[PDB]
Amino acid sequence: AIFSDRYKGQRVLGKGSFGEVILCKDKITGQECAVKVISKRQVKQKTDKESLLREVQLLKQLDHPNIMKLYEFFEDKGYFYLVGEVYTGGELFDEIISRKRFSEVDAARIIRQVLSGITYMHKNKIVHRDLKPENLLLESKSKDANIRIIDFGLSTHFEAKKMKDKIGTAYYIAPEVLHGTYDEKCDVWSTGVILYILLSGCPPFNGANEYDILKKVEKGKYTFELPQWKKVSESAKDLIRKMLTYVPSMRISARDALDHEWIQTYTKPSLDNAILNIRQFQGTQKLAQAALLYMGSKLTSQDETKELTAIFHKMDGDGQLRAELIEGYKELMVEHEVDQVLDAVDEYSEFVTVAMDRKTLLSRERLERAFRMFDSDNSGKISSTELATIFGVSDVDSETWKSVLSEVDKNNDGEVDFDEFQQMLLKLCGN
Ligand SMILES: Nc1nc(-c2ccc(F)c(Cl)c2)c(-c2ccc3ncccc3n2)s1
Repeated sequence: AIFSDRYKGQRVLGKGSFGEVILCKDKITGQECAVKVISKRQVKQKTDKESLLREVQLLKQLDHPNIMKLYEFFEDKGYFYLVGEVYTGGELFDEIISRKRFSEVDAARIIRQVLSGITYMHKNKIVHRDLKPENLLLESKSKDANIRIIDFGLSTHFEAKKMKDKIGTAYYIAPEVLHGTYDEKCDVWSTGVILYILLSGCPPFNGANEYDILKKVEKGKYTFELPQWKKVSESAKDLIRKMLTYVPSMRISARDALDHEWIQTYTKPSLDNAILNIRQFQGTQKLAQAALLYMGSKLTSQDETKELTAIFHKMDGDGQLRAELIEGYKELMVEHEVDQVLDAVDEYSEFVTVAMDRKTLLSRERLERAFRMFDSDNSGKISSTELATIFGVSDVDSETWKSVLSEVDKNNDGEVDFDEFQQMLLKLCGN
């Protein structure tokens, strides 16, 4: 069975763990599907091919309202295709940051759905291991919408260190996953971390960079000693303690977390400080991601323009080429789709300059949206202290970004506007 013989790509949906996610359409029935394309050369398999096929077959037969539905699985010489259901409500935290009010009832309603999904998958001997906010999608971008857990079962078969992929993962990993011996209790720990963030807006294990967060997770010590925890019930704190128990055999099960008094009481007072902190948290994570994407896209577009100029030169020394511009794009890469991308751009040098400038403007606009969102007081600038947090999350060395900051503007007074921030990212990816 061949994937392209059944589905056609419509548009990109986002970046997933182990691969890119494309919105596809069945060529006969018109059914829309989310397809994750895992490149075999950039991921690698940690199990035998027979074990993967067995897990996929089991996953296709499972059904729970809080677990993503997997429909199909294809494989060719260079890729794996995971075909499943489209959830259009966005990421859970992106919905929570838009709310004006959030309470323990809102938090418990969320955590009951995650724990229901997890309890079901653990009965079927499936472990997630990489449970995190990004893997919690909503069916609708609204309150009380159903939460679907994505990627439950892939970690056991695919190998995860590309920085843009690792960002936002160290907060949630169970300490025993770091040391190598782990079972289904690691999913309770990650849910405990998510619950701690929902009620305080701050991760229980934090640090200036990836390794500093992992050190805190490995020691496993945390506290409820922040002013915002004074406005939270002891029952919520008691559940978090059972969920963040260090020794996995002593940690509460997902089933026993659903039967905890906190879940049963609060799923039958606004946490204003928690909403303020979670916005700052999401903004920081999203600006670090956007910054790494921008740098990655600048190297990709620099490499592609060098490869594209060689293909278009060899095909000519007149210096001019409609039909040959189409053939050259397909050499680097639907004939109707390719024709339309070149018609939008409309001498091959001027065409290459217009097609590149169009990609550069769109790359600048995605980064700018994330910068604007991070700048919640609309000051137009981000401080040196905020740059340290952003570059810490994105794993850019301190002496390196401070040197680059000095080279962009010698008279920065510990702040950068958007244009200066963008200039610094260009210097950090060899431009
Ligand atoms: N890390 C991620 N993996 C996936 C994914 C997609 C297809 C699959 F078969 C599997 Cl196993 C996972 C994501 C996904 C899913 C639905 C979506 N629906 C609308 C928008 C984005 C979506 N992204 S995010």
